[PDB]
Amino acid sequence: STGSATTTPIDSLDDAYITPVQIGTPAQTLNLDFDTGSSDLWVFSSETTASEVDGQTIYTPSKSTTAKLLSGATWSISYGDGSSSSGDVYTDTVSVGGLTVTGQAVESAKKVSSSFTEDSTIDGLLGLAFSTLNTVSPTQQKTFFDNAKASLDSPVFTADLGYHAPGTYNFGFIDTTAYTGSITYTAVSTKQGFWEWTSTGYAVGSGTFKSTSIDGIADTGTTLLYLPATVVSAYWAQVSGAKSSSSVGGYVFPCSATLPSFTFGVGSARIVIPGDYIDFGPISTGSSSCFGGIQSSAGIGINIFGDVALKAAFVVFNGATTPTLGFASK
Ligand code: NA
Repeated sequence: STGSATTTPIDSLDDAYITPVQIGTPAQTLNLDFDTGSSDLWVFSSETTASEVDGQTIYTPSKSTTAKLLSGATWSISYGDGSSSSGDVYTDTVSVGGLTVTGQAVESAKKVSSSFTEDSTIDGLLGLAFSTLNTVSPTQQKTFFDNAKASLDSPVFTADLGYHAPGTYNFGFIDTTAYTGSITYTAVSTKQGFWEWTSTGYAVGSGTFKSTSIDGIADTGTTLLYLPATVVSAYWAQVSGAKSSSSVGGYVFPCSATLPSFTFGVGSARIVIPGDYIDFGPISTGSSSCFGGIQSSAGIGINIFGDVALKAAFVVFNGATTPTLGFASK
C-alpha cells in the first residue's frame, strides 16, 4: 500500500504545515501538524476543556462506530517551545492520503496549552519520530508510520515541504519526479528517538564550504533552523545590521536587507537554502526589524533541521531495519 497527502502552510510565513487526516467511521477529517520530532498522534476532541478550544475542528469518538476507549491509558507531552497537551486515548481507524491503519492510538486532548488554543488552524499533531518517544502510559503506543510500515510497498515516508506553497507527504514510495539529481543517504541514530543525523558542514552565501560535523535532528514540526552559535554568528555577520536581541529572543535583521543563502552538507552533497527562506518578516506588525530563520541552538541541547532547512530538499525518512535519511535537491 501507499498514501499521498498534500501539506499546506498555515500562514504566509510557513510557520507550520497542516495535512488532512481522516479519523473514525464515518470519517472525521482533522488538519494535523505532521511532526518528525515527536511520536504522539493527538487531537482536539469533544473531551477538550471548552475554554481551550477556539476554532479547531474536534474529534468526537462517540460519533465513530470504530472508536474504542483504550482503557486506563493516558498521555502528556511537552514540546521544545514550552507548549503541552494531555488526555486519554482511543483506538480508531486513521487514514492519510488513502493509506489506512486500523487500531491506531488517537490521543484525545483534555487539556492543551495556550499556544495550541490560539492556533485555530491546527487540530492536533501526528508524530513521525520513533515510537520509543510516545508518551502513552502505561502501555506505550506506535506511531501511524510504525503501524503502517509492514503494509507499505517500501518502509519509507517522504517530506516535500513548499516555500510559501503546498507540498506533499508520501508513504510507502519515492516519487522520482519530485526531486532533481540523486538522493544522498546518511546514517541515523535512534538513540534519542529522533531522526538524528550528522551534517558534513556549511557555507554562507557564496563563501567557502566549512567541513565540520553537525549532529542534529530532521524535525518537520519545528519552523526554524537551529544550529551552533559559531555557525549562526558566521551567517548573520554577513547581513549588515543583524544582531542577536535578548528582548526579541534571537537574531533580527533590517527588513531592508537581502539575505544570503545557507548551504548544509549531506555526505558529499550540498543542500542550498535560498536567502528568502530565512526571512520570517517583521517582529511585530509594521516593524522594520525582521526575525531570522536561522537561530542558535545553544540552551536547547540539540541542533534542529526544521522546516527552513527541510523545505529546501526532498527528504526521505527510511524506516528500514537500519534507518537512514535521504536528501535531494528539488
Ligand atoms: Na515567533
